[PDB]
Amino acid sequence: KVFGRCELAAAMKRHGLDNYRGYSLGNWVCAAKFESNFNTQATNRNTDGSTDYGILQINSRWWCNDGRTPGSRNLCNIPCSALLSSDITASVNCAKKIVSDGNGMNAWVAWRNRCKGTDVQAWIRGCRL
Ligand SMILES: [Cl-]
Ligand SMILES: [Cl-]
Ligand SMILES: [Cl-]
Ligand SMILES: [Yb+3]
Ligand SMILES: [Yb+3]
Ligand SMILES: [Yb+3]
Repeated sequence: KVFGRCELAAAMKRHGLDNYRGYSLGNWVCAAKFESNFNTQATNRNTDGSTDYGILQINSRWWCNDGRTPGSRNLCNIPCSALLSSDITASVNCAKKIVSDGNGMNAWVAWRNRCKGTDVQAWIRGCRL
């Protein structure tokens, strides 16, 4: 599923990401934009041989199981394919764990490089919430 900007903001809010670990909704929407372009089906191979899955590009080395990533820990206890669903519950649940790991949203390098410190409120501008 390719979400609209405000549609995803609404879905993230409904699943409790708004201000989760202190990160406003716009931070999460901005992260999703640059990680997946709001596309739940996004997958991208990493240089270490792991793969990133879903709207928040969650990796198969630490977080989900894809069956092809040596060293897999599957800390979210989910198949990586569940992170591709039109329902974002699995991605959200796992992102809550990731952002709690100690470095906050810096765990998403695209967030650090492209969202951190910017006017992230712009991402939810005009949305009914
Ligand atoms: Cl957009
Ligand atoms: Cl915001
Ligand atoms: Cl933090
Ligand atoms: Yb990546
Ligand atoms: Yb860690
Ligand atoms: Yb409201």
